[PDB]
Amino acid sequence: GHMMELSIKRCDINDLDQLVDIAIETFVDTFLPNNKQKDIDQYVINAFKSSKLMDELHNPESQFFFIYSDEELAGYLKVNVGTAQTEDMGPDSFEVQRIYVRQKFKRTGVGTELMTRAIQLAKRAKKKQVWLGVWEKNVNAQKFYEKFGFIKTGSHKFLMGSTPNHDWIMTKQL
Repeated sequence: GHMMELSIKRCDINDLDQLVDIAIETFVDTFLPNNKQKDIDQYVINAFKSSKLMDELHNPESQFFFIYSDEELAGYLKVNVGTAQTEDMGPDSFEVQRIYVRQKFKRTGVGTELMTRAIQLAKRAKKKQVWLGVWEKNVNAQKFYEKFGFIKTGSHKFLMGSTPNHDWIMTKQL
């Protein structure tokens, strides 16, 4: 096609099947390098169940976004505010809970566009900081967030099957 620009969309319940599919695909791709598929499966079978993501799609303090590259789905983003945050960071905070780019679109600026939009949304929502959890072994993501001015401010355990994983908490104030 002739569409070089990326386009953003807010997901609705008719995107559920597509959301489930990309959520699983990108999660496995991210964690399979250093986690067993058996452990990834147990995380997926609870977090990305269709009924589970349906309720999250109905949470008005959360929002899912799809990003398209020449009319093909290239990644997705989930943000939380208020009581939808996975940690109680308070009324002035804005969580990026999920931010993923499909493999075939990596290294083409899709992730930077998603995060740039996430920060725009936080500003419009009058929030004072953006925060997120990043696996301590996902050094590429760490460097990605660091170029946006995120800084490690703590940690948080992340259970994947029977294996305890450790997320960094990274924060960008503004």
